[PDB]
Amino acid sequence: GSGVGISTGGWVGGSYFTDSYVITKNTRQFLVKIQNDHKYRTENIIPSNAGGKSQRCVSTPWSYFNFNQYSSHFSPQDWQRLTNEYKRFKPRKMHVKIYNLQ
Amino acid sequence: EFTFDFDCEWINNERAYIPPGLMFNPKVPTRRAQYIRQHGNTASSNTRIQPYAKPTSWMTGPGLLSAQRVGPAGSDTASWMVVVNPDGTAVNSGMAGVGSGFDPPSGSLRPTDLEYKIQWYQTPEGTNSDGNIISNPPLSMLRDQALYRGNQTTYNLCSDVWMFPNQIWDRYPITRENPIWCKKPRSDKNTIIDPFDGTLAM
Amino acid sequence: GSGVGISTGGWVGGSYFTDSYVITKNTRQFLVKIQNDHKYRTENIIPSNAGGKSQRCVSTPWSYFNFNQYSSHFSPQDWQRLTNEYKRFKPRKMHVKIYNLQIKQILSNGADTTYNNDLTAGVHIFCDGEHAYPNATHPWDEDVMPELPYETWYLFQYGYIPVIHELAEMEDANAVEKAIALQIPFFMLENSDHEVLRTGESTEFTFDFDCEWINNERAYIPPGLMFNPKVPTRRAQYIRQHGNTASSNTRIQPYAKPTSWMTGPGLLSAQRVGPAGSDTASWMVVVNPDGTAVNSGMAGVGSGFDPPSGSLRPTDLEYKIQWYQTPEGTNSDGNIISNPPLSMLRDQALYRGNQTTYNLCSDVWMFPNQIWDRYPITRENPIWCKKPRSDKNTIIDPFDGTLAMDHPPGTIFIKMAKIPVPSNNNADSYLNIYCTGQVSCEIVWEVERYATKNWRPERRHTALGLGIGGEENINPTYHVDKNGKYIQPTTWDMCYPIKTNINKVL
Amino acid sequence: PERRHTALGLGIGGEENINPTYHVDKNGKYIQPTTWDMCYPIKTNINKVL
Amino acid sequence: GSGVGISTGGWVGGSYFTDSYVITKNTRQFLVKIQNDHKYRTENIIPSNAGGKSQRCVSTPWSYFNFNQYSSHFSPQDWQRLTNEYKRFKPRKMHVKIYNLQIKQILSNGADTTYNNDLTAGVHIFCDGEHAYPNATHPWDEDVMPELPYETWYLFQYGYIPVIHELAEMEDANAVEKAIALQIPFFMLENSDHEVLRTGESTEFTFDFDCEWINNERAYIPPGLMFNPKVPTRRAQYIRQHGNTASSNTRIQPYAKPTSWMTGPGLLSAQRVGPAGSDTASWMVVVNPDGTAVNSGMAGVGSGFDPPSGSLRPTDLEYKIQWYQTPEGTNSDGNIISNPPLSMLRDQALYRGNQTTYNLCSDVWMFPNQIWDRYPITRENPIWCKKPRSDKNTIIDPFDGTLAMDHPPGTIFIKMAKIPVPSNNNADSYLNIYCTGQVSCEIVWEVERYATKNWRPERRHTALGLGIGGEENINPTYHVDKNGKYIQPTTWDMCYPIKTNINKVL
Amino acid sequence: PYAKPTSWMTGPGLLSAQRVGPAGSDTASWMVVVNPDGTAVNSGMAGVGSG
Repeated sequence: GSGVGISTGGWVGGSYFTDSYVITKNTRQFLVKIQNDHKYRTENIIPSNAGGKSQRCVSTPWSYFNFNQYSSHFSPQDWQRLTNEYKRFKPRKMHVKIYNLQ
Repeated sequence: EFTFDFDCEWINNERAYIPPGLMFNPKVPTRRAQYIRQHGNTASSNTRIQPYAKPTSWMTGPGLLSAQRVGPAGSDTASWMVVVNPDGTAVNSGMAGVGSGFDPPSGSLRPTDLEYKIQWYQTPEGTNSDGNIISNPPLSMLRDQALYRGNQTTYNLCSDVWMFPNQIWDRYPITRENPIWCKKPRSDKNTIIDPFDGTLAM
Repeated sequence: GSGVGISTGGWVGGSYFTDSYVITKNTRQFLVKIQNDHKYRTENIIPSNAGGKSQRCVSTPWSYFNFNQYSSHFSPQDWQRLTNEYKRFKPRKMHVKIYNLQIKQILSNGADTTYNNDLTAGVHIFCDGEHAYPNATHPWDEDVMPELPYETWYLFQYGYIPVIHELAEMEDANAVEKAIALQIPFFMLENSDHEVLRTGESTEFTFDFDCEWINNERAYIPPGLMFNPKVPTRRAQYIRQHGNTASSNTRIQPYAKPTSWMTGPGLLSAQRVGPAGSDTASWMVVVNPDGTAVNSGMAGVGSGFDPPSGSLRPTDLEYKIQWYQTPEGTNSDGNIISNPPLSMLRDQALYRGNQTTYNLCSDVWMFPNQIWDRYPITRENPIWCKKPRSDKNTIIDPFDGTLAMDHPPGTIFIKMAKIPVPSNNNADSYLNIYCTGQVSCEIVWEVERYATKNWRPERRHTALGLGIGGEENINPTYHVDKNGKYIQPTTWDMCYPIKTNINKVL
Repeated sequence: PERRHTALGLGIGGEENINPTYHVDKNGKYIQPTTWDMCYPIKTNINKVL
Repeated sequence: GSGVGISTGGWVGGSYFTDSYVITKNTRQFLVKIQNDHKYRTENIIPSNAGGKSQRCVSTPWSYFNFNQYSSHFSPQDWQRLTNEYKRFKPRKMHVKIYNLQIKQILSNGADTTYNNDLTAGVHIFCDGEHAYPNATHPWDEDVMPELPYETWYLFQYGYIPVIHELAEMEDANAVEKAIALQIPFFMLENSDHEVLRTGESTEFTFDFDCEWINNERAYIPPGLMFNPKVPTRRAQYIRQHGNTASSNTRIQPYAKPTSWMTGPGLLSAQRVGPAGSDTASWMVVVNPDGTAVNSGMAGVGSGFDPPSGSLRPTDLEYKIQWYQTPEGTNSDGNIISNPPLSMLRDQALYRGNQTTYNLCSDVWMFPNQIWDRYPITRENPIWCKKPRSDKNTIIDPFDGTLAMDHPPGTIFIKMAKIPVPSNNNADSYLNIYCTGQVSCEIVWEVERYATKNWRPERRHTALGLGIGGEENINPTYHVDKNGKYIQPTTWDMCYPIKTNINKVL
Repeated sequence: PYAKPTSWMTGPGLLSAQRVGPAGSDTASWMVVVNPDGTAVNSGMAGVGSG
């Protein structure tokens, strides 16, 4: 069953360490609001006393998720254990869910 | 739901206890010889290289120490400015208008000044010297490097070490507050991809 | 059957040539003795008038075999045939045996010394193929296997540099040098498993090379010179106005065609420094973390990069590889200096047009479309070097012509077993013993024949380029004199360099 | 022994300066690391033989 | 094949870590010599100014191997990794080999001494796994296997105490001491079967531990402090009238909640006694049957109980375990003193309310609902002890942190075979011989990884806590100096204690 | 925010030099020569080199 009164997921969290791999799990509550009055605009950024530097950007009515940083995926406990017990690491697979929308 | 499969290069946390040039037996003699040119009154000599000094085939990694940051804090302030300026354009501003600062320039060379070190603020409310974290030497023997150019009397640091054969260095030591990856831009040609902030370019 | 009166092997020797491969076989008699009083010690090497240079090393009670050099695996006959008949070669498989071991007790009764057999004594043998310990060998060391098969081969004590000494020593209580010191590693080879052999036992080791070829190829022209001089080009050139000379835009001449290929890298800018006792090199590669005391010169924290030249022609003798042919060589007596192979990829220069003349730029860094040949190696060169483990590196081309490898042939370590003797107060006193034995090395070398459409004859290595030497100066190079002394080559061409003979069409 | 990252390298912070790094203070504010070593860099610990 | 010229084993070494278990491998070179002139003797030890203390022992012509200590099985690297990465460990299986034996004759012709081989000589080897004889080993003895693999390992003579000396000696003709003396047992190890080995022979021994875990766990709070301070309690408290202060009956405050858990046992009441030469301990455990003469002090009939403290925090240095790190340590030079692990189960006290203040009660006996942690053990601790056979006992928790067992690893006894020589009158004269050999010990250690929901980083053992030492004071702990001397840890934290690192939620 | 440091850099190239000599020569800002040691080489670098 699914509907208004049924939740679409649950909270995941914590890390799991093995010899070959580590799994980090993180859940956040996010907020999305109307950006830019629902329209695309191309505006100039002209700073004062910037050494002549200027940018032109297109502002969209869109926002985005950014997962790029280690602090967000590792607790200080997990980072300590990672850098103390392992000689190398790389990311392998990433899975993202968006659910329980209001 | 979304899935993504990384195809990546490893991130190594490894300390080098000695440099690559220091690996040899100090007590074994070498058959290499060295010629020292006549310097002033000191006579010319041709002699066997000492056992405790053995010439190395490995060299300092690249980095640019020559330049300095420019202008007020509100500008794009970097020792090295990467510009794209086609011929014929008006370009009435400074080079920061047509260009993007290349920071940090240092590479594996030890930063001479604080201008060359990666530093960030730990919270969005950080300002000035309150709340900033400055990179320090990991005390790995691949991470702080210099070339000195013999002038026949002393040695002098050469600030610009370009890419050269047989260079060996370690990638930037990354803390928990570093970004994990970066976007490698699409282009015909590129050199070895080693972002100086330690991110994995993909 | 096996026991005291049964030999564990036999003498192998000689070379075998085919089209695809060459097999060299060599056997030596070696001697192992007690090193360092059976103990590990960490001592300082502080030279006088060394320019502040100092080392700290850990001396182990271990000695090792070093097979790295060509002279040890090839006779001058075999090296000549190799470099005359083959356009490239690399090592493929290496097999080492240690056998026919004799452990003897040394009895000193006085000025006289006698030698008995300890039949129950044993010898420790360890091969490090994983490179778990510090590497024992460095290119151009005196510690290599002997060239002539009938000389005794005396192994050298093993030792390593645990730290940069200048950064470890703690002066006026430096906090970062304190941290460097606390991290200084310490390696005992007893920390692993190894064989212990008595006189009837033997051991064997195999290693498979994965290598890049060593090419002996002469370029008769540079890469920029390949084009037809009589065909016109459609390229145009603009010459800026210089003084009174007017500006011109004109078609490039057919005999001068611009090239897309460029001089290889090299650093000619610097000069050697300081007295001979220092580390004297035009370029010094240092590691000096921030905060350290470093009261000496840069030679203390750094290692000299020699030769700097690369494929650029050496401007001075300081930039040329030179060695001594015997351990007794000193000054200019017995030294061999590299010379140009007369290949057109090996002597290179960039000149920078100033709008009037051209001027040599000494520092040629790495640049796109650079093309060069690797250093021409003689029979007296080391074969390989250890490529250090690191995140990033550029193109690996050691300027001494060695083959850099992540996993070279593992070093075989050998040690006399400590035989302690009783004492009233337990004290360190041991039985004085040594081992002599036979060690064989068979390397399989993969080779390739050459074929050419060249009409004319090509340069080859001949015995008529050799010199005369010895006691009475009646005997030639690579021969023995009246006293049994082996006449050494006195010039670089007498060592038969590669890339002097077989032409290639670029 | 080799260098490892320990909590004894962390600092004290917060409102009353009784609480350590990576913890919350009286007001619920999270105490941030004030130095680069408190961020536990890689390549500071595990030795390698070149 | 086997014989004089064939070795019976090889050198094993190093550690291997997994999630479930760790394997340590160690090999030593040992020396066995003739002890006690090949005879059993019963001698008195009567010290001067010893407080009347005296022992009687039987010295055997036997020596033994002692494997009991952690430093001998773990390198400082391996111990660090053990205590950083694992929350508990125990020994599982132990395997011992004795091999590569060399028996040599000692020839003294004068000031000089020479050594030959006796190939037909042999060595006696006996393992007592049934504990049929008196135990050879005691915790904290100098007789343990060496720490560094390349040191010679000199075995110690075996001997045992047959009786309490003060109760055996018969003075003014005591009838009950007469009966104690007639019952004094006498043990010869020749009373059983054992192997005799020549130089080509070897032996092996296995032992399976059945043990309780050794936990390295830090308690961040005491067991009495676990509750919610903001939740009110329904418990009430009555305070008696004290002087002018009126009596009150009131609800217990939410931040103070009474605990059902109590301080572990320990005895702080007493003090050490007498000169250093005596048996000096705050608590003396004596056995003195009725009727005995006992003319000395209680140290003569008794054994000191040290440390008394238990989990109670030591009030004075007298109550702390301290040892010397080398056999050459004396006075305050080279001694290491235990420190608090900063676990909240290890430093405990009871205070007795007198209705005005609280006062420490020094003697905390065993009581229901007591909870404490076992003594934090460093790498320099003995691993196990012998639990004596008895009808009844209380909870077995040796205050030095050793694992008490009914059947520890059996002691391996070793002896030189007596080779008698002829004489005109039959007299006791023998051939002077000794044996050196190699002994390996492989212990399998069962381990367990930790997992935590703690957010923050936890304490770990780092090399940055180590000190600098040696001849020139440039070298760190656990390293060798200029002279080959091994730099010892100077503090208790440098020995990496357990229960300092990994937190646990009570 | 409008100036963010980049990890990417200008490609290689050599702008330093200038062309040399009359149009009939090999005229290029950079001359790539091969000149072994001992040779006579009485001309300019264009004789032993390619632009």
